[PDB]
Amino acid sequence: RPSLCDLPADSGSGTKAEKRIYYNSARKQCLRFDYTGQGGNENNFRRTYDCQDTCLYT
Repeated sequence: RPSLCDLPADSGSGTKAEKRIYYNSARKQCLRFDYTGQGGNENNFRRTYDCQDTCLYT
């Protein structure tokens, strides 16, 4: 798996309230989180499809 898949969920440094998906390595699932729109990390996907393609099905 890419190393970004092991990064923690990170809501970022902004004040927006946006739906994103993160890979939860311990659960082997792409899960929902709230993102503030800036200052996150790479474990941050708009679609479940992209998180699964990148992190689950490697």
